[PDB]
Amino acid sequence: EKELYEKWMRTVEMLKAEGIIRSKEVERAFLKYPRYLSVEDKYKKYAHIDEPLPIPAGQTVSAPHMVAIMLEIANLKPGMNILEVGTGSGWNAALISEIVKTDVYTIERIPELVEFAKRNLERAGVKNVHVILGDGSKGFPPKAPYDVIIVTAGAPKIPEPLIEQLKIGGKLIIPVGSYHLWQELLEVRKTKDGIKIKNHGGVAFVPLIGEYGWK
Ligand SMILES: Nc1ncnc2c1ncn2[C@@H]1O[C@H](CSCC[C@H](N)C(=O)O)[C@@H](O)[C@H]1O
Repeated sequence: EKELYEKWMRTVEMLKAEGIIRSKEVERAFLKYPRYLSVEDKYKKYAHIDEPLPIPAGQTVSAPHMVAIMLEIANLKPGMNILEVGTGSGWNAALISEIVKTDVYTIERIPELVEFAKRNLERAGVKNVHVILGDGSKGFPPKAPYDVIIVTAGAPKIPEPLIEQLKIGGKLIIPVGSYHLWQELLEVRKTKDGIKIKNHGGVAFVPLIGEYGWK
């Protein structure tokens, strides 16, 4: 337990040593919410390994380095208004909430995982993460617009609702590819001069299933 945390500190140290965690905000978030808080008991022994792990309903919690990479691209600041698409275990939303110090909205399409994530967040003492059941390829209009939208399921294209719900100046981080399971990680900046995309290399996420995702 203390032992699980000691193994996690080694993971965080490694991620910093390797240049993956590059900011004190992401380091501190990782140290506050170790991944073992977000997985079922049988997987806690591997939560410190930099690999994806199963969660219920056939989904996965992402590998620690991928979560770190996406948080560092997001360049999160206190008071930002963030939407996560694909809550899963709730781990990434917990981390986002530790950096932004305010309400975080996260949407999940599978009821079993809405419940799993809510239980994990509560047990960990988190209050500012708000998990919503629904189709996050439609975003979440009630709290739009957002500073950053972080999508943790792969889409066939950039969903227009997620561009419409970004503040000008904001960014969308999303895996896109013509395979359901194999994508390119895109950073989509809605800038005053138009959409600017930085392609951040190959990734493997579960599919984004919904009206503006995969059927
Ligand atoms: N249209 C949709 N809206 C919301 N969630 C979706 C979605 N399509 C797929 N998902 C969900 O995206 C999730 C990605 S899970 C990735 C890990 C997650 N961010 C965590 O911190 O654990 C899966 O649970 C999947 O059910």
